[PDB]
Amino acid sequence: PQITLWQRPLVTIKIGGQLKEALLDTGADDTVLEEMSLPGRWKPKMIGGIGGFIKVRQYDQILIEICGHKAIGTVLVGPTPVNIIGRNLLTQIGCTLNF
Amino acid sequence: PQITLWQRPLVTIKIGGQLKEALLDTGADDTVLEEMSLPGRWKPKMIGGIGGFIKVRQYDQILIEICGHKAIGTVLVGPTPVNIIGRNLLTQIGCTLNF
Ligand SMILES: COC(=O)N[C@H](C(=O)N[C@@H](Cc1ccccc1)[C@@H](O)CN(Cc1ccc(-c2ccccn2)cc1)NC(=O)[C@@H](NC(=O)OC)C(C)(C)C)C(C)(C)C
Repeated sequence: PQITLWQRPLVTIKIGGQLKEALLDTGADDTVLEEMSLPGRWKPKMIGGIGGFIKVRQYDQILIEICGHKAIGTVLVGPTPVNIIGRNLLTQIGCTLNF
Repeated sequence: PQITLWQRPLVTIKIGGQLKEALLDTGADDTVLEEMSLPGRWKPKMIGGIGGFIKVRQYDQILIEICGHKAIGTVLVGPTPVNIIGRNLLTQIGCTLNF
């Protein structure tokens, strides 16, 4: 699909058997989700944004369906104000910027 | 141009007679730049991100040339770790997301 930016580029995703809406974020190296429940193990990690740094849980090889496209990658979970789909996953679903 | 996301989508921009590199950021409602010198008046404003919030100067009707395309909009200036080109400007240069 082609998406214009007059509004937030929100997409529906399916992860850990649950449905959520997430922002397609070209300015995000990583994918960050708000507190939700995920199976398996993780490693502590910290990441930075505007405003400072937040502490997250890191989960590798996680399946995610973004607007019907599957992808497996690292997903971070924590105190983010909004669910974010980062470049690590955008590349897998063939997402591109155009102008 | 079309742009893949294997790398951070950086572009050269011309603003306030100066050259900068900036990130095309679909996850940004606003355009925010590192401390720089701009002419005119502004106002104090606050904006939020992943680690919290930063205070910035707001400038309306600022001319920016992004990868050779011209746009006039609000540009914020302050303590951001990286120059960000937000949707308020992305829409003006006809930038889309595709997959
Ligand atoms: C290498 O660092 C990163 O990749 N930081 C990524 C990040 O923060 N990206 C920012 C741009 C950025 C990159 C590198 C260093 C610092 C900042 C954006 O791509 C995505 N983003 C993600 C984001 C979106 C909403 C919010 C938010 C926060 C508090 C309250 C409401 N919304 C926070 C972060 N947006 C914002 O912070 C924007 N906020 C915004 O549009 O607010 C509506 C700004 C910019 C205009 C301030 C993540 C932490 C998400 C991975």
